Amino acid sequence: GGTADLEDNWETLNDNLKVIEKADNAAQVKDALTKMRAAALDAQKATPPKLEDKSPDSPEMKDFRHGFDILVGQIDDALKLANEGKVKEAQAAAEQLKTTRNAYIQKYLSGQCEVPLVRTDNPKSWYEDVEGCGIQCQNPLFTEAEHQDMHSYIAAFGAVTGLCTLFTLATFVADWRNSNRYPAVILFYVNACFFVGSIGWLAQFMDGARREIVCRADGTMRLGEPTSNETLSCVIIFVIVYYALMAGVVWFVVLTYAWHTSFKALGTTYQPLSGKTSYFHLLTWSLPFVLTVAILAVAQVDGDSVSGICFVGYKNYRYRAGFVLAPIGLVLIVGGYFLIRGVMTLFSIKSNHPGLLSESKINETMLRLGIFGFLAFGFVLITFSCHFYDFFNQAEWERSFRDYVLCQADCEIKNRPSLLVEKINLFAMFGTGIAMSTWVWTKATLLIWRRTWCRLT
Amino acid sequence: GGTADLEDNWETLNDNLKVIEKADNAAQVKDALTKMRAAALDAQKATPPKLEDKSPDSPEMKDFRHGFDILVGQIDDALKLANEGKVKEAQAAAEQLKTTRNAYIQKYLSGQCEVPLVRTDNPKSWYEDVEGCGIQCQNPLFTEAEHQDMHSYIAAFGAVTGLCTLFTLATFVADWRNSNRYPAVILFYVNACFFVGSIGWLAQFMDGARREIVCRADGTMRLGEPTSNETLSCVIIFVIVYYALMAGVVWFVVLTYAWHTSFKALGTTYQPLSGKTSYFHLLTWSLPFVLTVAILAVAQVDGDSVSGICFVGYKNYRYRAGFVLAPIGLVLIVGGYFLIRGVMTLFSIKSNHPGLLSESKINETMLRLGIFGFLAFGFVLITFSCHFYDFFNQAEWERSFRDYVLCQADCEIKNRPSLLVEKINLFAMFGTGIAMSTWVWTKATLLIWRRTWCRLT
Ligand SMILES: Cc1nn(-c2ccccc2)c(C)c1/C=N/N1CCN(Cc2ccccc2)CC1
Ligand SMILES: Cc1nn(-c2ccccc2)c(C)c1/C=N/N1CCN(Cc2ccccc2)CC1
Ligand SMILES: [Zn+2]
Ligand SMILES: [Zn+2]
Ligand SMILES: [Zn+2]
Repeated sequence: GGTADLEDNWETLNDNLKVIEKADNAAQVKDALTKMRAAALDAQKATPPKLEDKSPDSPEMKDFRHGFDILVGQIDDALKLANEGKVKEAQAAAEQLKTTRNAYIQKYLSGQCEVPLVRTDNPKSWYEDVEGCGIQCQNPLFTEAEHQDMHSYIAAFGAVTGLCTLFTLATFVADWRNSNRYPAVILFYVNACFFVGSIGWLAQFMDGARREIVCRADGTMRLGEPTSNETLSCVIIFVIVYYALMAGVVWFVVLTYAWHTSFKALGTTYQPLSGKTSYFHLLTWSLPFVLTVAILAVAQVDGDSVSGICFVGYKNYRYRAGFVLAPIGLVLIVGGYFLIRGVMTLFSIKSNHPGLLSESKINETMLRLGIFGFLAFGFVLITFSCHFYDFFNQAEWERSFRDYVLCQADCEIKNRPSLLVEKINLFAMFGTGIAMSTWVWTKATLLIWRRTWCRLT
Repeated sequence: GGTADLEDNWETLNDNLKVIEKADNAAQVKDALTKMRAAALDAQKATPPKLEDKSPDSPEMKDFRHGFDILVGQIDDALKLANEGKVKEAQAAAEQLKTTRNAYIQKYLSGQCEVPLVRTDNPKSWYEDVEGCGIQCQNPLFTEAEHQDMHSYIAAFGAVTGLCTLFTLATFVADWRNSNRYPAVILFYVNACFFVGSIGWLAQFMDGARREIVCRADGTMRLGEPTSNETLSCVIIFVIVYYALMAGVVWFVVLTYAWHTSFKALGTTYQPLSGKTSYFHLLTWSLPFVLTVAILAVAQVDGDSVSGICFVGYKNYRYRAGFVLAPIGLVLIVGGYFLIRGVMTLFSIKSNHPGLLSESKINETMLRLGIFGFLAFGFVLITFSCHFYDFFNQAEWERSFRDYVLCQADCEIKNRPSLLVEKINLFAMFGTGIAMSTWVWTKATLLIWRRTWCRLT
């Protein structure tokens, strides 16, 4: 529709977008934008090929038209700067139009592509035998109401864990000469991990970051990352999240180990852990590193719009068992062994030395530690179960997704993943940090912060 | 959001919209529009009250923002004219902003109103005990795909009937000295009616007319028309449609009557209808008039977005039986009587005068008439059945509509009307005209049009 066809004006915008990129003076930059503005306004007068059947006042026609409202405003912001002779930054403002261009060309000049498949020229983004279509970034199995529901749940829980574990780090360093002692300082490193994990989980809430993390440049979803031309954003969120949570679950095994061995103090001033502290840092930081490095090697980092992060085994449930179920499983056997070895010792001390737990100081932090070890084991047990549910059921959910994608070209989805199971899972993973941070919710912490403010007068 | 709240900037636009209406000079008109533009742009920066939960890039946020793109463009068209000192037409361009204002205030500053009920200050538009909400114009029981499907069906069929019956009128007047003879000229008046009916049915396809016909000024649907402040558009479409189709069904009874009585010619040059022609025009034009005048009296004209016209008994199935089922029913008993009286005569002539139907001229148009009478009776029989299905089932469809409206404040509709039954109905009502127009699809018509072009050389 209009003077020129929709595809013609879109090709005009594309050609002039590339001429700005390779332009020398403001005269040619200004020339492109003023011919681009004319094109956008003429393309706006048009009717897209699969919208002949739609009303002119329809939300589709109004949104197609709106794309050119966004584009003309952006053209004007670049046109203002090009008029200001500021070539450099005018080419930078013109680089913003590529976002609108890629989204609206995809939406309205879809071609052979029908939702959830989207128009993309990147052959690595193409789905099955379908030439030129890729699976849309936004998870087509979940509604906008459910996406927004998960985002709220993660924001609320992420922010709580974030601030709780941040305070516990602050309380520890505020009294580091005193608090940097084992087995107490284990909880500091556990809290460091959940804090770093939270930052990874809350990254999606930063203006437009969720798309930058989970979508490819072409609007298709992130798959088999690390991959060429794409940004590091996906893998950075993966590394932050996966390393931080895998390190934190190792420090949990360390906690259970420390609780079991600190029974050897016998209330007495002996330090059973003395000299063992070196291995604690070697195991907790080397073990998740080796795993992370291996995931980047196999390139099995995939993104999710509902989760908002990049993770291992989102598309391949096989890699999810080997890199999530297997470590969490193994942390439960080893951590579970030391807790059983801990209770065995407690009833052995109870028989051999009745009244040795007589009131305090050392004996008080001992049971607080054993409560934390059991409380954190319980949460690891819920995540393991949630991850297992996903693992043993993902094959059918993937077959239901193929059967829907392929049909969409009534047409509905048989089964899909459980957001309740993922929220139950998220609660346990955030709850391990919330519960672990309350290690510092002592009368002594009030003293630490009283002396901290006195020294800040 | 922004400098001022959404409601504040919308109130600013409203106040300045009224100041333009009561303005004296261009300076104050120009002053309002430039303060209106600032408001629209600031209101565009805002987030509507029930859209805090929605993404900023969401289609809702993009459409809310788009309303101000439409408004600013309209403001500029009025601002261009006000700058041109053309106060008169600037106030006329400013009058266009009332359309956008009413639609977007309704959509995004909905208040206590939840779809399908819409925000309206007109108390005559308010639904049940709900204070300030009215039932939306667009039929909430039918999807945008089904609305667009009915519109296509009516356009295709309306245009065919329209052109077929237009040609038959043209063929008749092109040879009026010859063709203005009974019983043939009855088909001309039958075709006149279907043509006028088609124009009534095709009015909805004129740029934005469908809304002007079926919606109240406040965006609620047309009900109990004729009613104060509203335009005549609804009632004009009703009168055109109802009178034209009710007159056409009376001319059908006249046809059946004429076929029965023209048996009294006996091939012979006697004109049985001679002098009876006066009553034919008295009955066919007075009878639908009396009915139309009575519908406007009881004020039972309601509009429909899926049908696109205004009609009797859309909301009250009772009035639909009395003004549609009752006349169509009665036209079937009287028209049916004369067809049975016609066949009775044919077999009486066959017995009393074997070989009187020996070949032509008068005997040829006689059977063509009896085929038309039976062919048109068949179609009246389908519409009667379709109207009856609607009548005896509308009470539950209305209870399902209340139960949905009231719930919407999952939530779905139990049962709704049948578009197949209405399309079957439409086919028969359009088909009566299509079949009736083929009266003129004779070898003789080619002669008429050959002599018409010769006289146009
Ligand atoms: C990723 C991911 N994505 N989603 C997820 C979220 C929303 C929608 C769709 C999917 C979920 C629920 C996860 C869970 N990851 N695990 C949780 C267990 N943790 C180890 C661990 C950490 C602390 C305590 C105990 C165990 C590893 C990461
Ligand atoms: C109005 C209306 N609205 N709708 C309708 C259309 C779409 C959706 C929802 C509803 C329908 C199907 C109608 C039907 N009206 N009758 C048809 C019968 N005719 C008398 C008649 C005329 C010629 C031949 C035989 C009979 C009176 C008007
Ligand atoms: Zn002992
Ligand atoms: Zn817009
Ligand atoms: Zn006889």
